[PDB]
Amino acid sequence: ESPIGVVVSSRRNGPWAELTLVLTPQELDQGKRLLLGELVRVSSGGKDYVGMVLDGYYEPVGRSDPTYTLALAHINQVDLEKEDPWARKEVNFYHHRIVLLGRVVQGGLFAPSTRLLPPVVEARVYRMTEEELQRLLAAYAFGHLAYGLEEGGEYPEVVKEVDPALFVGRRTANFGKTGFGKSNENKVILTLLAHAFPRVGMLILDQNAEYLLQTEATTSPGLAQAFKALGIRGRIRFYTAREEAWARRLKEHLGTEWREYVEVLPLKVDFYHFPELAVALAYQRRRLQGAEPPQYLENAFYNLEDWKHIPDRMAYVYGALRKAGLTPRKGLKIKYKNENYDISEEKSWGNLQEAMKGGARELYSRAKVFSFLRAFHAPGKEANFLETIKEDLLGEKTEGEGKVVILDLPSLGEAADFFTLRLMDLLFDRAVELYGKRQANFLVVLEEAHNFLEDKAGIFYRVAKEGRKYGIGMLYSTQSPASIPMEILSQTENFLVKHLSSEEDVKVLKRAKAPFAFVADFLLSEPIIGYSYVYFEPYQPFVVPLRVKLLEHVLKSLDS
Amino acid sequence: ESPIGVVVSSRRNGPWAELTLVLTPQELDQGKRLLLGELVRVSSGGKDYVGMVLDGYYEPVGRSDPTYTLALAHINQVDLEKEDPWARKEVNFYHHRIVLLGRVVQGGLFAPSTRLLPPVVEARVYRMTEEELQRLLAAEVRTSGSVKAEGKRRYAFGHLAYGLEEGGEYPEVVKEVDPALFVGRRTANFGKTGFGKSNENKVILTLLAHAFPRVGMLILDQNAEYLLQTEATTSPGLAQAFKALGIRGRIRFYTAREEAWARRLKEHLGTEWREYVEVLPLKVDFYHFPELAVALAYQRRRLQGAEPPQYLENAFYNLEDWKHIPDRMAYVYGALRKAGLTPRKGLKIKYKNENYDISEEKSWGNLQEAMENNKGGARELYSRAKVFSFLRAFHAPGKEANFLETIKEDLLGEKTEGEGKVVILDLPSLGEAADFFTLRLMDLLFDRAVELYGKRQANFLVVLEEAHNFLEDKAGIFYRVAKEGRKYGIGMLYSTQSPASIPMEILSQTENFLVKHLSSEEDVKVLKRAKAPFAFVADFLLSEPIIGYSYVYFEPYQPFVVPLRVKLLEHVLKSLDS
DNA sequence: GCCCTTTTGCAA
DNA sequence: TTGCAAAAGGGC
Ligand SMILES: Nc1ncnc2c1ncn2[C@@H]1O[C@H](COP(=O)(O)OP(=O)(O)NP(=O)(O)O)[C@@H](O)[C@H]1O
Repeated sequence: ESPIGVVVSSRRNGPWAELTLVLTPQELDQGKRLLLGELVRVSSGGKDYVGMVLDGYYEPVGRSDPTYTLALAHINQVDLEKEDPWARKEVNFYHHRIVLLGRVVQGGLFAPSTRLLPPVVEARVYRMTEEELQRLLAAYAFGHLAYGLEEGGEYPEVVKEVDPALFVGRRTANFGKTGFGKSNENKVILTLLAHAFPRVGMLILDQNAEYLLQTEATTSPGLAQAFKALGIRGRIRFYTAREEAWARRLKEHLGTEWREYVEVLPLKVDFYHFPELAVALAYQRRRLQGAEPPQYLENAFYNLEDWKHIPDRMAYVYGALRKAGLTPRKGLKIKYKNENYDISEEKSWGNLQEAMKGGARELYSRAKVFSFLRAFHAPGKEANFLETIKEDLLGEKTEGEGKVVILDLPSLGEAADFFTLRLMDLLFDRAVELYGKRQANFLVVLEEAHNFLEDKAGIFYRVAKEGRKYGIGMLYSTQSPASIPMEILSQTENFLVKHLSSEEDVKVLKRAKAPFAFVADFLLSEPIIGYSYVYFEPYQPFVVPLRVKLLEHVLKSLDS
Repeated sequence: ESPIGVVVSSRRNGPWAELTLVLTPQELDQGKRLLLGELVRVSSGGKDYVGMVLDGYYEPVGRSDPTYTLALAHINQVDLEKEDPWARKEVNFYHHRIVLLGRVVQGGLFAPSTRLLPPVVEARVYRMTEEELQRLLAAEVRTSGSVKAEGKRRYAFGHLAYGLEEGGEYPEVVKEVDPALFVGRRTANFGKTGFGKSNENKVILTLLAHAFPRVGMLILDQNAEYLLQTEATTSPGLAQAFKALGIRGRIRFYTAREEAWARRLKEHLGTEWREYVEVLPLKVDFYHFPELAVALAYQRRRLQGAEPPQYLENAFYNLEDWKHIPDRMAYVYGALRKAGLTPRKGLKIKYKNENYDISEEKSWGNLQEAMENNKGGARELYSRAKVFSFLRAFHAPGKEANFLETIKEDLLGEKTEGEGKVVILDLPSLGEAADFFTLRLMDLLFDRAVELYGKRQANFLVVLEEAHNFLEDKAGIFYRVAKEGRKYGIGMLYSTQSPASIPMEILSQTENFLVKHLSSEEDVKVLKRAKAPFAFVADFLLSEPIIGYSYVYFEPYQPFVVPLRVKLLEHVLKSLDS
């Protein structure tokens, strides 16, 4: 209820205003202290500012020689707190430096910095109450305010809550050394969003096989286990090429009713049912590559729909698929001229090949251009998982349904990169096509993003630049700010930063966002696991230190 | 009418003169404060100078220990406002640093900086009044001993402001701009996304349209925000502004979603929207324009390297002569049909002396039979028809428009010369071909503009978004336009959001600058290097993310950079409506 | 990483 | 017989 110290000086140091505070022997003897990085209230001219404690140093006050006095007391062996109160009362001062960050105005908005420097005689500094801190953070907890690991510097009641307005339609970056909590942070945010706001969809690109089932003691549990614990049914769609191994695994950990929580789907299709899909994939593979699809590929890409009415034209497409190595289902009848062959049988295949046009004959001749499709082909599938995912995420059925689509990238081997690029392109094109009718309203979860946001001409770069218009959020983790382009870093809205050991990383971070210049020293020298610095635009344009929650504790606590 | 404080020191710090001001306890207790960046009047030796407040700090005055005094007062709960006047009067001081920018002489001439250093005993500092600020914002550099121009009409662009501080806004002090500044010159609109770029771009375009009705515009609308109000805000677009001002028959909107855009135009402008905007398609019918198809197929190979094939190179140069020979043109039409383009229903091709209808399969088969059962390069073109398949994306039957030629006529036509048209291009609807078509259109517009040098000036303004994407390439048409377009009367207004990515050659020769909040350090550093006057606002621009707050600088005769809160289009329309 | 150089088929 | 495409290795 009273000022902590006395303000004795103030100035403008660069783009910020700073002031000097002095703590007296009485206040120090009452146990009053100020922690570095602590948030305080500054009253000046009838206006309230938020301030941060930056520095602290000892300096003599008045006419005194603290060194001589203390050395003499030590030499003569006098207990300074019991024999010489007046000697103890002339050296027990302490100095602090406080920077003004801005002030809260009108409807919770933040006015940054200031043009008015406060005179010393009329400036006061106050300890901030939990109600004030709660208002500061607010205008399903994910973390709570903390200062380092000091006792008394923890505020379990001051929390930052998850809210779809914070994440959907906006870009979030998750940085930190390996082993410090990026994946746990992501999973806690996603579980809270799924539990509290069930109309938000997620597209998780799982490259390490950890976001569905995770039983080893090296990470937090998976989303399937979290959803089973919280009683969330029928919201996970898992795509994989190991649909039998994963089905076996799910039954040991989710029990006999695992199908109520997870739906396993294959990443394989029958290309004798989707020749247009085969041709489109072969055509797009080269655009995603350097450049210049061939003329015989553009011709097919544009005219295969026309060809479908001509059995002679379609016979050459099926022959190209069969010659590239794709296995047909037993009893597949191909009609040529005035005869029907069974390509599944070697004798009929040879007969038709010997017995065998708008550009389809060139496609048949250059059949080895389809061999890569054999990484996706499986006879008897007839699914088109690309379209299946498209209506999972952007289907008109939703208008708010909630769909967590998890892609098991490793199972695809060396086709995963091409598959990811193609799927992202399709989803973004559909989202653009639906503009003005419905919003996408889903979040792309992207780990090790430095492999996706490198080239400016990439679909992921384009999504990061233009997803806010169409309602697509992005949440990307990289372990190192220096791995991300500065153009993306500067345009990112939300930041969640754990410990970074390198000076270059913190320099890049503060070069991207100025307010991050006040925590670089803490980041460099405090390796604490699960301790985050969070920054949100435009309502919390300043860094706040949060202690993040374990997913196990969150699950055990949300049952109440 | 009294000095704010007392001047205690003066010197020169580099290319500028500076002085030190002290605010005493009596002034500080009356509420007198100086804001950072505020402009003040400095009187010295009978001359008046303009100064700006740069810094502020606390320093002891005389013999006194403020720390000990204030600590002793604090430990006794002494209120240094009603209890210890003597203790308060010994510590209540404050220091400020003020730079001398120049002075106003004669009839508004601005003399920059000064060779005289004011002595400290007779120098006085005064808070500037609104009338003085109004007269100061109108001063500019002039030759010498000459009379002021007495130029054309001027319009309010924004009003003076000093951040977000209370008492820092001066709604009666407005910066008036002559729209001719934007005609034939380069304008840079830097800033973060969502901070006012679109509003000020629309204000500039509306002022140009109202003041100079003979100047045309070519807007490459990437975000689709210049025609109507987007479904995220309610700021009127160019079409609604032109309806409000009663400007008729000037907007030509090219798009591939004519039905949706016509529905929106109806719902927003009423039932007479056709009197204000004309909607045209972006798709061509290549049976009406086989020369366009041949040119596209020929130039696609060239722009990617390697010599084009002989048959394509021959067709490019001889298709106009082939038009008089139906037997030779039938092969071109057959090549298009084989490539797969869809003909308009009822199309007829005359081969030999027989008339066929390629829109029907039986007739098409008959024509194919007759064609094979050396007419220049036409037969070689027909044999290799698969070179035209890529046109299926750009083709639509029954158009007979050729937007590429229509836009060139609109912008550089003799009949349409005068009362310049406002062409707006809906780039998103083009999909992947947007950049290709934009570059082609700009090239074929620059060529015609250079050709017409002597008979008629180009006289149109190019509106480009995310300009760092196109201005990076020094071999590009947009870089060439930025460098050379002034000679042919072609202006450029570009917004980037990342000035560091724009070459210093372009930055140094830009005339108009409007800068909003910039998050990155490199962007601000490049700005300071490019223009010296932007050195006094670098700290503000980096740490003050304020929406609608801009720093403006118009070359070459503006003294210093002016911070403004810019007027909204809604209010500008009312102002022009009175 | 990118820009020549070759064998091979399809045509007319 | 030669021009044109298309895939692939080699030189820079
Ligand atoms: N908030 C937390 N509180 C306590 N321990 C935590 C917290 N977050 C993470 N941990 C511990 O850190 C371990 C690894 O967490 P993890 O989420 O995998 O970090 P990470 O950033 O993803 N490492 P990596 O993905 O390899 O770069 C967990 O198994 C926990 O023991």
